[PDB]
Amino acid sequence: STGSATTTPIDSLDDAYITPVQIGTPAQTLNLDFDTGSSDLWVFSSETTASEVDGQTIYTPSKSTTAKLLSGATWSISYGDGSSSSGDVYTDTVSVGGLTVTGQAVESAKKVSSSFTEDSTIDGLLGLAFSTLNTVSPTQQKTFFDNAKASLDSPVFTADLGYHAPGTYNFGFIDTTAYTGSITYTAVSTKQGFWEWTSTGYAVGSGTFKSTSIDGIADTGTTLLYLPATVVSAYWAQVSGAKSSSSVGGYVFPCSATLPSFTFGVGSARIVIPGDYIDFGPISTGSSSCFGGIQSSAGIGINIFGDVALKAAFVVFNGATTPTLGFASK
Repeated sequence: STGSATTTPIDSLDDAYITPVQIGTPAQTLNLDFDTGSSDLWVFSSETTASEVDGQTIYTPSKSTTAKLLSGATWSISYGDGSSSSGDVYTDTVSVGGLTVTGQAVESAKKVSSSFTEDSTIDGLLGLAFSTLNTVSPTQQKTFFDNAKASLDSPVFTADLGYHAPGTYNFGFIDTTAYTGSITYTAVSTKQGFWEWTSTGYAVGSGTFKSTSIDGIADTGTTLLYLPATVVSAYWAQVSGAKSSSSVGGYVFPCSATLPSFTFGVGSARIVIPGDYIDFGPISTGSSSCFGGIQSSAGIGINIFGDVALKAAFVVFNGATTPTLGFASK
């Protein structure tokens, strides 16, 4: 089997991407944030504290003939941005782009933190990291990909995120028309539950490539590119007037600037992030100070190849017995 679904930016900045997901019988379609940095499929629901729902579409398990309460199971997750959610668990039928999993754990939110409430466009998350990170207790549950894997034509999914435009998540096949040149594959460590890999270095604009190992995670659920302070300083030093602002919470730059590109290495291959991808617009409405899309990972504890990086590539998440990651230009 295979599946193919379009993923769409939630706003004009590509702050996140939503993908429609069919849950239950008859189908209830919710728009979920596909997150290769976590491993829970959770949704706003009829059980979510009413004051914490503000415009989201909810899953109502009582209206699904295939929903079953997973007795005694609870979940609770906290994300890197400080947001969180928790609740109980149903199993139900879940389909993505024509690919169907029966008995998928659907984690129903009883509580969500304010940032979730405040974002009306995201109805929940669909985790695509390794199932070892799944938070369901006392019996850990599998991700949608893990459940679908054996049935897929090939044990892979691909992320093709757009810049200010829709893109595609495919399951079970590699669309050879979706990228240019070749796909370069690179080793993954699953030791921390992430799609963790090592970039071979970077360049700033038309500058020389610096060969240096950068360990980090391919994370579709993180907006920006978070890299070591040395690398980030080298980037922003090429932008007149750029500075790190503790009050804003990172590097800012004059909105009148033309940003240089940023290249990262995948083996001997190179992925080029155009400068425009690094502009996240005014820090506040009407400001001439703009927020940068490349930020320091210092104090995160891990480097994160988030959407800023991933949307410059066609990315293969290869879930073979020994997982690997593939990157192509597009």
